[PDB]
Amino acid sequence: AFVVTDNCIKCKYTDCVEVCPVDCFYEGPNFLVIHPDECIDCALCEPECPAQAIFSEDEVPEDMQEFIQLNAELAEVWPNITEKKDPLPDAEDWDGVKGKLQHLER
Ligand code: SF4
Ligand code: F3S
Repeated sequence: AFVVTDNCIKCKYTDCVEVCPVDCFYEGPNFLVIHPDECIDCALCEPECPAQAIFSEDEVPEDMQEFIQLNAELAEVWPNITEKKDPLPDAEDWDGVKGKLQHLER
């Protein structure tokens, strides 16, 4: 499975969803997650993220390990997203800010 980590939060560019062959991204207010059962690990999304927030599960940084289980849990509750849309309004002010998990909205 590929995992969306911290830098997506409050950026949510959604470029990633274009390339997904199996449509396994699920949408929240200011973050996207990948559904781990559905992902086929084709890796096509992680060059597409502007925020470089997508990682192969086995490459998630040590200090972002929480995101693996978070993607798994929120994918079960959030709606599927299959079309790219506009980035959040202030997405590049937040692109690169560390510690954005405290801003996640359910
Ligand atoms: S690795 Fe492939 S299947 Fe998994 S979320 Fe990315 S594009 Fe979709
Ligand atoms: S910012 Fe998030 S919405 Fe997709 S393009 Fe990157 S994982």
